[PDB]
Amino acid sequence: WDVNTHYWLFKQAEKILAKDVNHMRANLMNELKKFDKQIAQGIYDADHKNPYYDTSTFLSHFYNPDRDNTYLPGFANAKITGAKYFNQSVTDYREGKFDTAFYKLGLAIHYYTDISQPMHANNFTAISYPPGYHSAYENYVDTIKHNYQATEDMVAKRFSSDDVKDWLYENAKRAKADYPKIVNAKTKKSYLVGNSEWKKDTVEPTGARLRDSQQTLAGFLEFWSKKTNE
Amino acid sequence: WDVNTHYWLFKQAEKILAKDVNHMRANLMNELKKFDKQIAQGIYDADHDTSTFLSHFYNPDRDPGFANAKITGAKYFNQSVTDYREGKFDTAFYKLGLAIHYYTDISQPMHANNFTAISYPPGYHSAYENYVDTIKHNYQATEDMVAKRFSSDDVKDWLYENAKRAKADYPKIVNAKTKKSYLVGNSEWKKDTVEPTGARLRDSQQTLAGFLEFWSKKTNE
Ligand SMILES: [Fe+3]
Ligand SMILES: [Fe+3]
Ligand SMILES: [Fe+3]
Ligand SMILES: [Fe+3]
Ligand SMILES: [Zn+2]
Repeated sequence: WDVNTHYWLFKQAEKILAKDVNHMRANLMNELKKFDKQIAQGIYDADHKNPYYDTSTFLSHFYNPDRDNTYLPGFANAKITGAKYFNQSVTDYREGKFDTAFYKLGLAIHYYTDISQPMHANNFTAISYPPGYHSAYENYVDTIKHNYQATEDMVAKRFSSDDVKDWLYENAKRAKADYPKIVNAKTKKSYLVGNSEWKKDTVEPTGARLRDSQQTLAGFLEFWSKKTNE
Repeated sequence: WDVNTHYWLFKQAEKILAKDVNHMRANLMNELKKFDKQIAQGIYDADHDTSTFLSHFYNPDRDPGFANAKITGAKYFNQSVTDYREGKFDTAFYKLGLAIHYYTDISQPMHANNFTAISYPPGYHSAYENYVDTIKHNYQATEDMVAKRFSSDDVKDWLYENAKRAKADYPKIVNAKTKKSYLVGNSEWKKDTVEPTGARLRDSQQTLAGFLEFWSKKTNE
């Protein structure tokens, strides 16, 4: 996903938690508010710094759940990297290192939301054909995400596992399922010809993907809270 | 708002002032620390006839020989400033505590709209304030907060503006849904009011920090 889609997803997920408050969510919400700056910096650092250091860090933003099986040394994908920061943040929190914990939570949020973008779940990079469509699409999403803010009917979506690796896998699987709505013969030809049909063709599937990502991120934050409270 | 929401608001406002402290604010922070007990007792004493009861309410949209919270809050604030300037610091900070009590009271929407313990449904007022007491700790001061100021040299206008902000939130606290919830005896009103309560508490902390900074400027001018 000055693009701010990742932080925006975090804010929408916070709204989903707040609108249906319960005991544990109230404690989590107070923490997320108090440590917003630390979380925001983690999101930003993964967003605007990490992808551009080399190809190892660039690859860390992608995870194809139907391919990226074995870990080749020095080539961590988004599932491995996201799980690393998530698990370290839980450990730091439980040791009382809150500032670091919430920063690393921000890092984990970036990787988890990155693979909710279908291109990131199917090895479609900025140099995949047609070159430039990846960045054009993400810039476009930034301009229209405000039409798909959290709504009253939404819920936190959870996955059935105590292991965050599986949350990352399942979030990417859902995104990959939407890849044909974003990258297809029609949108690729539209982007090459230079008309805006790809924008009209992808806006509603983008809105559904963003609204799903908000909900799975709300569940992910609740899961983070559960792990810290174990 | 042993319910301690009023003192809690003062402690949150103190945190807001402390995090953005500079040399011009530094003396006030030490004063608040040195006179915490006097301020706390001023807040506590205001909490406990008809003159004293009416004095905790101020509907800013309405016009008795009896003082409302704007008049009583301004009385103690202005006296506190005078006492400070005459060197009567123990008394100055005690009356500051009284003034803090009246100012934070009308940051509570019911107090800004004549909704008392006997207003219908009777008992909802105290049920709400007791509930707020139990959940305020989820809305403590955060680093994004600031002291909020109003454009006036007259504390009466600060009291008016604080009450107007509270009154705008009254429909979020007292409405057909919450009143029916409280009457039927389920807890739905708690779920419906928690987020507006959190927003009200966060605004009140910030306007109180501005109020303390404003008081300090008056004492040092
Ligand atoms: Fe991204
Ligand atoms: Fe991308
Ligand atoms: Fe009160
Ligand atoms: Fe009251
Ligand atoms: Zn009172």
